[PDB]
Amino acid sequence: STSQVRQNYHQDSEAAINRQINLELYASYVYLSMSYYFDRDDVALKNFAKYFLHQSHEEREHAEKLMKLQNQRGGRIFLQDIQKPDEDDWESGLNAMEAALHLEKNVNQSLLELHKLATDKNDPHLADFIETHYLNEQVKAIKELGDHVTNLRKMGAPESGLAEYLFDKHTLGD
Amino acid sequence: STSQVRQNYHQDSEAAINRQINLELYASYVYLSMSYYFDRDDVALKNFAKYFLHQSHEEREHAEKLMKLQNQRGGRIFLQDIQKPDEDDWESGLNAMEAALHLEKNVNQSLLELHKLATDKNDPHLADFIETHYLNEQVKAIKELGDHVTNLRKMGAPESGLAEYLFDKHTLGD
Amino acid sequence: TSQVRQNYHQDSEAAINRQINLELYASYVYLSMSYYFDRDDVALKNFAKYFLHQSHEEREHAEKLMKLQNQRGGRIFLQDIQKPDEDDWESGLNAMEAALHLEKNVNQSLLELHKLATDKNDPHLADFIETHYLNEQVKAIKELGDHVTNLRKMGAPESGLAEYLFDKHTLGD
Amino acid sequence: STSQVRQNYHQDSEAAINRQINLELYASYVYLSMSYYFDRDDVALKNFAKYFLHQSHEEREHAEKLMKLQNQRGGRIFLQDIQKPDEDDWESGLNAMEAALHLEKNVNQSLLELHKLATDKNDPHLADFIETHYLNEQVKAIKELGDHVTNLRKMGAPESGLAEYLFDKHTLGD
Amino acid sequence: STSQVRQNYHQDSEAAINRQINLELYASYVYLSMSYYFDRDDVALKNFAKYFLHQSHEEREHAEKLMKLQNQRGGRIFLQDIQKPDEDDWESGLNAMEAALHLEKNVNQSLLELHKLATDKNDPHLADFIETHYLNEQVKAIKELGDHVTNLRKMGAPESGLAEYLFDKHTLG
Ligand SMILES: [Fe+3]
Ligand SMILES: [Fe+3]
Ligand SMILES: [Fe+3]
Ligand SMILES: [Fe+3]
Ligand SMILES: [Fe+3]
Ligand code: NA
Ligand code: NA
Ligand code: NA
Ligand code: NA
Repeated sequence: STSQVRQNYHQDSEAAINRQINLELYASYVYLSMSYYFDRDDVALKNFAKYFLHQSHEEREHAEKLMKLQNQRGGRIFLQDIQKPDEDDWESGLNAMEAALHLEKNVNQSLLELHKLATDKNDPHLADFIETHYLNEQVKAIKELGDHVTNLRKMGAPESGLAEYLFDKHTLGD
Repeated sequence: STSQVRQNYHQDSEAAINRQINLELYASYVYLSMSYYFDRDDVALKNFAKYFLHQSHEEREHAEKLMKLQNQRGGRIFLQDIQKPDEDDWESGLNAMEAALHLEKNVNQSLLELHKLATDKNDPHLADFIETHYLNEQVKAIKELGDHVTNLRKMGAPESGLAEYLFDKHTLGD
Repeated sequence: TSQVRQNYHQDSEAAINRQINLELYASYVYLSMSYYFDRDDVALKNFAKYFLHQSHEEREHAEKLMKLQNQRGGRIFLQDIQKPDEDDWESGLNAMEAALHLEKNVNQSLLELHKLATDKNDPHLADFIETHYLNEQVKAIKELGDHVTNLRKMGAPESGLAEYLFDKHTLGD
Repeated sequence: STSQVRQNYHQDSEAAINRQINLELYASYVYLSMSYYFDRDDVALKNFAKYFLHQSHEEREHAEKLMKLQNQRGGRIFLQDIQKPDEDDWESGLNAMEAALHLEKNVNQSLLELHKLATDKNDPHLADFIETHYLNEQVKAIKELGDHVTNLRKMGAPESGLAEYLFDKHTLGD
Repeated sequence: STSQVRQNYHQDSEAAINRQINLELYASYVYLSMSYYFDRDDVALKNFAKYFLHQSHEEREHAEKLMKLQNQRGGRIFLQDIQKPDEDDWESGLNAMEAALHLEKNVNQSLLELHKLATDKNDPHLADFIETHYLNEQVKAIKELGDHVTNLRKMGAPESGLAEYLFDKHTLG
């Protein structure tokens, strides 16, 4: 019993996709936790909460789109525990943005290794899938998060509660 | 005389594109044959017929797009005979779907060999051309045909004409 | 034998199958003409579109014959689609003259298909050929004739300016 | 100090991107110069002038998009002098089209070298950026310019002053 | 030689127009470089970048209009190298606005000298061309840029990182 659709689909890549699914679900969990941190009455930054809730839902499509690809190529989904975030309390708008930047770089590095695995096993379809749906999305998220961390720092965060409040209204509100 | 637009276009690639053109026209000929088999009064599954006529028309678009690529890069089109399909009677809805799956996996492997030729000849444009217009189209066609074969087999085909008739109306007649 | 067959001779069935192959050939010839004019060293965009259109219309002519075959209880048997005689079509004028020759040979095979149909007292098959092919062939042969007349009177194929202007004013709407 | 966004971005690619920005700006300068040559009262080909002014704006966009990519990846833009075109007088429509074809083929090989650099430094994002936004746009420009010299030559240019006039209105004026 | 349209167009004016074309292209290059400096992830002032990107596109059009003027009067365009900006790093929003103020005032001084060259050479058409399309455009640019440095300085830039951020949103936004 091997899948009728399987073709040029190496098993290391199949396993790498299964790990990537867990990573994207994890990322979505991190964002879910950040968003409702900023919903706390003693944090109370509504657009920070909306911004991170949006990222969390985005990561959930990233996970589902990878699950879709596995079935398309004949792989078999095997899910694992979605490890809890490293933090329940994110201290500040700035820290959350700095933490988010770190998370997206780790997902990016696992995606770049997935692409190297695909090219090494000469699977051009999986590589093009990775280029089209993830690599440029990661570069845009990292840059945007970089832009955000720069601005919060120059406004005087995190020491300046006035800085985070104004960033919340003028950049994250739209 | 070498073409005034030719650049970084190996002659092996040129021959390969011409080989792919014939394969795509062959594929479309195979589908045209399937389409009108199900138009026979003793088969009479009109949605199977419409399904395969569409795939036949899409394959010709694939062939024409390869001819467009050949001229774009400065190569020269050379057409060959379009051998007839290996069957005149396609057995059943299920069997036709299985043949289509087998035909599409062969076309995918011919495209995957074309991709290895382009990268070995350091032709990033031809590789990107194959990735965006053919590789994922083949992965989606192979998966869909696989879906169709699973459902037909689980419904009791080709044993029970009631299965193929119902599949013809509820899946292909949407 | 088919449950629907009545008055459909076995020669008619075989002739319909041969006509199907001829129409697919015709469609292949036009496909090859079309992308010749797409070459960067020919670059006649409307000559390419005109011949691509005829190739699609020939594609459909064959399918109507395949539908007719199933309709009358005959059985489709396909054959190889032999390659065109040429890979390079030389000129707009020459391609048009080649097309003129091709449509007249298909017309001659349709005229013989009609003579077989009347001889075998198959009035439906005769009407099928008259309604969908005979006048369509007479219209194509005349139009192709008009095109070779004009290209010659404009000075083709010697005058490269002739083929450019014809491509723009006649084939460009 | 290294950028907070930089990841998998070699210093060789960064330097190559800065040169490509200069090349794209150069090309736009060549086209800007061609455009106003045909605005001269003693040449007076309004659609040649409009056509080449369009290409100049296109190339200027090619440069701006490369600058966007540089900042996205954490590189730093370094601009250089924009050398003059090698001509002030472009002689004829045919000659301008021939010069343009040569210019676009030189940009294509410069972009193709960027692609091999990106793959050698295992930068799949940079490889995909070049494939989607530049390689096929260069292949399309080369083919169109080739079409333009074939027709202009076949009509009798540049000897035939009538040829360039008719080409100017029937091809470039549509 | 000499142009069939040329009339009352001195060669100093012709040569001065050629220099002005190069100056406008320079200005457009300077603005292009400022704009993408504020696109850096360690600056990230999205509206500062758009403000300067707009200025670069306008200067480009200013250059194109002068090239059009050159042809209208029968002069001949001769292009020159577009020297690179004097800085790669523009320090701050305030600093970039102060440089732009400086850049626009020197280009204004180049246009004012072109105007006296036109009046001295009794070219009423070229004088009116400059007054109509450039002189008041420069007077408005100088006034706007002065306004921006005043507000940025009065808000406390560049020390106040919060000032440039708020200016980026409420004045340039
Ligand atoms: Fe993600
Ligand atoms: Fe295909
Ligand atoms: Fe016909
Ligand atoms: Fe370009
Ligand atoms: Fe100006
Ligand atoms: Na790729
Ligand atoms: Na009749
Ligand atoms: Na009739
Ligand atoms: Na005409």
